[PDB]
Amino acid sequence: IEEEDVICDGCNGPVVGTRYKCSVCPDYDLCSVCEGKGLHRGHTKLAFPSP
Ligand SMILES: [Zn+2]
Ligand SMILES: [Zn+2]
Repeated sequence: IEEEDVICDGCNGPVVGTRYKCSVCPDYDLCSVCEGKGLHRGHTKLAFPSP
C-alpha cells in the first residue's frame, strides 16, 4: 500500500494522537514530544488531531 503519512519534523517519528502544525508555514508537523522542545521558535504551532 502506498499512502500519504504525517511525519514529525523534529524526530521523524509518526505524528499520532495530537498533531502540532505551524500556524503560518504549510507542511510543518511536530509530534507532542517534539512540540515540548519548542522547535520552530518564532512561529506559533497549533494542536490538531492526527489523521
Ligand atoms: Zn517528534
Ligand atoms: Zn512556520
